[PDB]
Amino acid sequence: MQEHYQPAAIEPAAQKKWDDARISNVSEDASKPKYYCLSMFPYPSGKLHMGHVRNYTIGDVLSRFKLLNGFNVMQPMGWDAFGMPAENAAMKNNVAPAAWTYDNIEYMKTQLKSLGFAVDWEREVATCKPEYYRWEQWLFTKLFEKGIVYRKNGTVNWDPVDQTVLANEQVIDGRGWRSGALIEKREIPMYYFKITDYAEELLNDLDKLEHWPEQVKTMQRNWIGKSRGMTVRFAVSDDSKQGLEGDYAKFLQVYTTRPDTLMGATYVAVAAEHPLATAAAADKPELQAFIAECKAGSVAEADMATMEKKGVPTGRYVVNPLNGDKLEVWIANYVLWGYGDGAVMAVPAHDERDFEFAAKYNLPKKQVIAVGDNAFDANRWQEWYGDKENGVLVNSGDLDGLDFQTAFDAVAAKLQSQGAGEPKTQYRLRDWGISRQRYWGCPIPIVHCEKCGNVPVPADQLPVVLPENVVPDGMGSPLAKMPEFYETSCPCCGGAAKRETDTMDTFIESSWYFFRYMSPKFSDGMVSAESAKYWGAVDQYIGGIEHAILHLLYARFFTKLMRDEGLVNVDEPFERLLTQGMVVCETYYRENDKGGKDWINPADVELTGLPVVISGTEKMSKSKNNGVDPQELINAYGADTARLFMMFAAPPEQSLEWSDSGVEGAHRFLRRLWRTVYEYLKQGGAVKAFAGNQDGLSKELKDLRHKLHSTTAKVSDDYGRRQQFNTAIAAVMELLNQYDKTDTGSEQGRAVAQEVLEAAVRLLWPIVPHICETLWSELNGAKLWEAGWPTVDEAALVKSEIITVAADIIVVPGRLVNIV
Ligand SMILES: CC(C)C[C@H](N)C(=O)NS(=O)(=O)OC[C@H]1O[C@@H](n2ccc(N)nc2=O)[C@H](O)[C@@H]1O
Ligand SMILES: [Mg+2]
Ligand SMILES: [Zn+2]
Repeated sequence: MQEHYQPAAIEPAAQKKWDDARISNVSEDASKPKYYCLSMFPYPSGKLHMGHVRNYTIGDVLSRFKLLNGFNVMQPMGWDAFGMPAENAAMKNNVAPAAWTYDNIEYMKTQLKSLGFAVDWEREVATCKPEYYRWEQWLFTKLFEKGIVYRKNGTVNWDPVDQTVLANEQVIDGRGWRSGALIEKREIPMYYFKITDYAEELLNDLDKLEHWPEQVKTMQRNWIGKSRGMTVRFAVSDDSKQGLEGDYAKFLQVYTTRPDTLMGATYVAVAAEHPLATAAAADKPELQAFIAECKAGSVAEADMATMEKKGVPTGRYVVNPLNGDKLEVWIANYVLWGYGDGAVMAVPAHDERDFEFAAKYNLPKKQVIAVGDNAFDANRWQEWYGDKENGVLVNSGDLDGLDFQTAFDAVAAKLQSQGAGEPKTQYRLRDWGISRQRYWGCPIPIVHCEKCGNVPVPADQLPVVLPENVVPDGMGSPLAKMPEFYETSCPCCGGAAKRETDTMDTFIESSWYFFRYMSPKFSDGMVSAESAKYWGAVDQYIGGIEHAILHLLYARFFTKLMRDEGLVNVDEPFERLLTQGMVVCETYYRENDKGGKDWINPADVELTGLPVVISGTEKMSKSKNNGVDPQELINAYGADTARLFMMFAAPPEQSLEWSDSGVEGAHRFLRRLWRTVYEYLKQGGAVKAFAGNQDGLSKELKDLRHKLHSTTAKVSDDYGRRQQFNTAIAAVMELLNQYDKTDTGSEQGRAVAQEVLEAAVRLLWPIVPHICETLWSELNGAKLWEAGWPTVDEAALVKSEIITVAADIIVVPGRLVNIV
């Protein structure tokens, strides 16, 4: 054992020792309890980020903890490899996205290996390989036959300068993000998953997930957005039927979740595309213009409520079926065609959006709900205006006095008795559109034939291979310009036919990769039956909150689809979910000649030519050029320091501030750990660790054993139960502090010192395995992973007794107890 801690010496040896042992290469071992720990696999975009290292260290702590506890742990890693970045690099550097993707995969793989993650690299998948994506093409074809996947026209944002389709997130005031040209809205046929057939299932099964953070579950419920409401029909007034045809000339139909307030309706609102808007706009240019601007909008869902609500009166009227009052129809920009009837009623007194809209336009507000003795002011919204549970009806004639549910059913009955309405269940959830007009993605296994239609590719013929010898240009997705790809024969009649050239939403790869890891070389299905039965579901999933809605929903959806096909036998893919925090860092800048700021990367500054300006701390990103390269942290200090800093700086959910002093402190503590073992061995070598009856130990050594087995209990509860790793590390530091202040020089003192150190290096092994593996080998000759996780010695927690009273009519505890 050298005197000085040199991580570049020991970290490669430990990694080779673990790999030669095949500790992380696992099989379907029925004689060991399985544990599947999974971190959200990365985009291979070149280099690991510091947040990558935080995520995968967290995964590795939990994985190593269960390993030391005797679990057969699978911790797989792979590459979410399709997507836009490789096409961007291919337009920048003039290389093939596949060449760029694979070179990044190899580099990032070395990075992960140098960090010592206990990963089964024999289960590695790369989603851009045909061996992977053939199976999602296969699932596509099966669902297409059942109609769960279907084709229908949708509207897209066509950028006419860049010559490709843009998401709403890439449209800024109607203009493409890069080009700057006005977007065109175009209707093209695309493919959809009928995820709405699974709405109630995906909502209800959320209640099974007792170990999910409740905010993730709440976000999923709000996204599915089930509600139980009422269809209500408002008869069109005789004076308003001009230009209307069909049922639109008879009535305006609306959906509402608050039919108990229908006596409170003071106007109604329709979508820009509603027939009443069309009929009203026919002789009114201002309505025509209002409709045009609504159609030309690109309000993304995540911004829908941040949009300013606007409308225009149409001059048409409808009749409330309950009280007969005539309501003017307004066209409103917040009423969305395709969500239900594309038309709503408005009750300004008991709906905040209606309150704000009515206040802007001085539309009337009519109270029909009362709560307690609260004051109703028609000018100031109050939160009790929208209370359902604790409200009573007023100004509603027959319905006065009723609560929410009873008035609901009474309104239902009144409407049904007139044939003017009926109860109705709705979902905000939209079907999942998966067509992308992109090259670097999984081809859609459909062939178009003029006689046979859209036909799925036979399974015998899958994969439809994406040709990798392609360099995107900047004038359409290449596939549409490659007859060598799309020209083919019809698999049903053999005639002249064309392959679909759109590719799949890349969320699709990430919706089932956790099952592929169970048998990533299985050539006869998505996942082998024997492996799916053994591994079951993911026990622990770790990933960022940015994937808590879409990706998790899609993964849960795919799991039920695969279950329904008989490929798996679980309802839910992920049992426990941990959301790790972002990583932040200072920013630096220097003003430029044009009155702006040029952002300086922290690696290119000298702290304390001419200096730059220190600025505000935010998430590491290419936005303000403030990303700290994890590889430089590894080269300077070793993987163990990097791992420790990230786990000590902050609890997992909290954002982690980059800290140069924090890194140095992490390294100093690893130095201290090394010196403590070295000095313990330099005095008189290793001994058998203390065990058994501790009667006759001195108080000082009993107190060290108390602190020791207390620390083991604390750290076990922190790894397993609370998943708070920073407090586990400080608890081991406190143990070493007490050891430092204990004379352990006697025969019994050495035996207790051995016990302390053998436990400490095992307790820290999931955090810093390279140095602990090395120190454990100097202290004990058994395999660390065979010694296993430290066990708590309950006797070491028994305090000495002191009638006689244990350490847990006057009466003073521990001096007397005057019976008076
Ligand atoms: C399951 C699929 C949909 C995952 C998808 N490939 C993805 O997000 N890939 S990824 O490469 O973007 O990130 C992988 C993981 O690492 C975290 N990360 C990353 C970078 C960073 N600077 N800080 C972080 O915390 C990020 O939140 C995520 O949990
Ligand atoms: Mg349960
Ligand atoms: Zn045909």
